Amino acid sequence: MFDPAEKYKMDHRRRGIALIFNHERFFWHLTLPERRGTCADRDNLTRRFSDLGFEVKCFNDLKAEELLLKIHEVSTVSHADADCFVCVFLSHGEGNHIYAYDAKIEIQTLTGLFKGDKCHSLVGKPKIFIIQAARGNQTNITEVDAASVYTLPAGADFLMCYSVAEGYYSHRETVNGSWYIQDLCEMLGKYGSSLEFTELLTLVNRKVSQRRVDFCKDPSAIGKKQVPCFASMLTKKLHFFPK
Amino acid sequence: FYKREMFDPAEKYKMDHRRRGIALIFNHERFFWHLTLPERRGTCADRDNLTRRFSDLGFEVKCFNDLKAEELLLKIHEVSTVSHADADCFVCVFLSHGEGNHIYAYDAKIEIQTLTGLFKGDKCHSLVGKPKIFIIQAARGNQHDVPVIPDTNITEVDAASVYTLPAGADFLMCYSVAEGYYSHRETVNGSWYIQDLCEMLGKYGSSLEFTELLTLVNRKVSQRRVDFCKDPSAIGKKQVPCFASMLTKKLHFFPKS
Repeated sequence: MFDPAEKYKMDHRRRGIALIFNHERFFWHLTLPERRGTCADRDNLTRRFSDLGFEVKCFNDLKAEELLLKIHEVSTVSHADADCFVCVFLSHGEGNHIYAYDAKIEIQTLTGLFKGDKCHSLVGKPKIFIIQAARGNQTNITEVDAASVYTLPAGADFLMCYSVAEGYYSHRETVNGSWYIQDLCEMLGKYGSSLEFTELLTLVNRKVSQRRVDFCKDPSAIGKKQVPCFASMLTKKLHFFPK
Repeated sequence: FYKREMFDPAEKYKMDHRRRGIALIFNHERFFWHLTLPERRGTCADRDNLTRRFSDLGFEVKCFNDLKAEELLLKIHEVSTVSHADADCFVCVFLSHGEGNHIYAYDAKIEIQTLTGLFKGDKCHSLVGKPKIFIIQAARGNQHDVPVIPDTNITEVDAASVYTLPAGADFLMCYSVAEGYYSHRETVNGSWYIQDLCEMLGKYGSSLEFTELLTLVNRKVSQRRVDFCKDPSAIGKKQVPCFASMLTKKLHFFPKS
């Protein structure tokens, strides 16, 4: 019988794995600026997801090959005992690509590793990608980057979450971290274990979009609004109730 | 509370206005021969289905069939320049073929961003902070017809071709199909996506949070299979819809007082 309020079964032994790929520096040949404040983001995300029951694993400044290797490895182990899978990318990006330390990687090749055919044990389970990546511009300072990464979906039961949409600007405080991640972690901390996750993501939309850009320490950044977005191909309601 | 103040996890868009708003439907069944695009039989069923559903939700529905690009732009520019001060929200539906950032009018294609850009910010002040909902049934027209000018229920299968992009704060962009998948349309019953959308609207539209309803449509469509026995090039051409939300509050269509 069709249930209008059906929920993903979050009954399994483990919540699941949460991967964080953190990129603060890039090979000089790429000519990309450092991302000060990204370590605050990584730490913030680690605490939130960990409190949600996730097994969190972080990797700092991996080369492209090492990154592919690691995520392929994760995609080929069994997730039969897990509720879901989370993957977070903290870097710069361009169009369909995100930057590793030495080269860029296609987002689709990363998400494709978890598509039903390649990862049977995640079939029918939420696969959540959180992407903080924009165009690298070539005390607590706020750095403003233009949106650059296409806010695309990824397949059934995938949820793709983006820090910023085309036409808007991503912000990152060198001490406090990224606007998007801060607001995301805040909402996770307060409401993560009760609220339906796309409703929580909507709160993050509101929170970030309301951050005022009329008076900036840097007059260059005045009026450069930030609005996030998410592209959902989930098929059920997603909650992270305490296990 | 006794009165309200600070950040509320359950804040809803105010759906308190005199009118629900306008719902535009742009319906395209045929195309100028030079575009070499196939007809879209079944789209009129889609148009009628959507009209009854949105009308029951209180929308003022206006349909336009097979408009040329210039006429289309003119009409949507006209809607974007009137006052929506007495409206809760705005809905715009495209039923056509498309490619990348483009949707096809009768004689040419139009960039989606130029369409949505008309309702951004102070370009349309009276819709600022209000849900602006675009529903797009558009994919790649199978082009095994000629660049010359020339009753049963068949299911047509089209590859996803339109980028599933977002559009600005308080915009919700709804797509029949995502990249890598296929859109289906029955020549009599209409599009898989629109049928399931309309069925969920009818049954749940007037109480369910609209993105939660869209998620129901994701599940419904993703679970459909074509009859093998029956015509079977369609095996394994799965359809999975998606929506890109930049909404900032919960969206409901409770019956208006």
